[PDB]
Amino acid sequence: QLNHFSDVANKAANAAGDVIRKYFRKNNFLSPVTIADQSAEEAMVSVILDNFPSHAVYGEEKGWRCKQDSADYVWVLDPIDGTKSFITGKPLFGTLIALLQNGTPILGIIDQPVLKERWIGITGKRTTLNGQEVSTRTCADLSQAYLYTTSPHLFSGDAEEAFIRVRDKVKIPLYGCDCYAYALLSSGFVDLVVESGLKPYDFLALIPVIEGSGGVITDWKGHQLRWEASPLSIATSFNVVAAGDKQIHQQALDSLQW
Amino acid sequence: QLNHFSDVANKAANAAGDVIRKYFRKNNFLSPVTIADQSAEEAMVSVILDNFPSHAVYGEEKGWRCKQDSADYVWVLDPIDGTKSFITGKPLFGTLIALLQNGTPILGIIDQPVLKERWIGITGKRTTLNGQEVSTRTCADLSQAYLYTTSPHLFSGDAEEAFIRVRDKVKIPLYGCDCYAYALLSSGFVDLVVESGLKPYDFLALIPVIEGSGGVITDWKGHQLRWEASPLSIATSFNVVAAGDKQIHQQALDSLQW
Ligand SMILES: [Cl-]
Ligand SMILES: [Cl-]
Repeated sequence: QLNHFSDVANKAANAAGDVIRKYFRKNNFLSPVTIADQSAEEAMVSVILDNFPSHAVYGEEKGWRCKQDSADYVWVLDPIDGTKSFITGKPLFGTLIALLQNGTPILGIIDQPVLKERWIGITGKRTTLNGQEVSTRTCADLSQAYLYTTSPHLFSGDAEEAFIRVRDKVKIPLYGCDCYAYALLSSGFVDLVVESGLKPYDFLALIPVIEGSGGVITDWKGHQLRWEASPLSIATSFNVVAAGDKQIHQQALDSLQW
Repeated sequence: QLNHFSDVANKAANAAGDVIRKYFRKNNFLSPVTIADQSAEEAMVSVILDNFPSHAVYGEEKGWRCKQDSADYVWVLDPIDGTKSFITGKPLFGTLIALLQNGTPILGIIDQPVLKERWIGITGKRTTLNGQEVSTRTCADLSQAYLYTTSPHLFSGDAEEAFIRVRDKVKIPLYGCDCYAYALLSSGFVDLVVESGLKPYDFLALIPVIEGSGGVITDWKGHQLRWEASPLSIATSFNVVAAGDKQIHQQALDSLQW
């Protein structure tokens, strides 16, 4: 069963990547990004549900869908995380696939279909990039950490104050690539990622990837980042902090003061 | 002679790309980026000067070099524009090659060796990406423009105020990829790029690329962005504004108030 979930997840990613590649970089003059997202989601759902008709699927547009009233297994998908990147021709958006068992992610994929880079996290296994194991790196102190976040403008209210406290303490704050930064963290090239306002379809896949690489990912209070997808779950936004090194993670929590 | 300059420039880029690819993503535990930069520069200079022994070369580390007291032709190079991207494993740095005749760029290359994307601007020709012509796009008003800049933190003093006036007027401000944003602008996926603090080795190659795509690139006063490389030229930093559409460019100048 487990390796069957992985095989189907990879089939889904393969289909999404072909769809996305058809539409990427077509807009130099419904928009291609909306067609691409919808068509990619459909391609993924189709192969998932053909294999697993008792499973549910969750997506931004259609919300929860399941042929039954409830499901033990829920696939939570974002064909294009990083729409602004996609729209502007920057190949650092990603396709995110998560499978949840009883509300907990057991598999996550971050796929960059232009670069042909696929990170796969599976509970029980070390995370891989294109089939090869990866690991986070150690970091001596927050002052030595390379930090990413998507944009300085995606922090509102009290969250902006909190971000700034961490931002001012790191080696350097870098910007602009959505899920891709978490992939880099999982491969040991980035020490910290701090974001505010992520929907569950844009973080659940990250969890197995990062944890299975040796990293840490929580909400800004240090609690488990969780979203139990269900017929009534609300796709609200969460604050995320991921680190390659647990000591860095704690220093970040202490600066956020959330 | 002209097509000979292009052929040699491409040879230089091919060599740099192999060197860079050897070192990219090696640092997950002299640094690889410094070895890569030095070795790539050496590879480029070697083939340039083997072909053109009367030419000069200019680089960050070694400054002006020429076997003669003066030169009509000067190659101005940056093997790795976007060192922070390189160091953190993000494949959006670029290799920049410019050839100047009497101080004016006649050829520019933006090469992304991981993505295998090469933009070439040559005076007299339309700009190409991987051999295919590209063009900028029209934009109706600054309020519709997609803007890129590397980082919010790379504006100091009065330049930060000026950037903010433009930033607040565009459709959306996006961040994080150095020369790559100018390549996207040249291909018609980005409308505006506004940066402060660019060395001449990080802007001269951009000029033929953007102009030959139909765009506009100047300093923040709208004057020609120029740097006459010479035995005594000083590699200071410049403010740059590039637009796909001349009307947008002028609206940006009016907001910068430089
Ligand atoms: Cl089933
Ligand atoms: Cl010569």
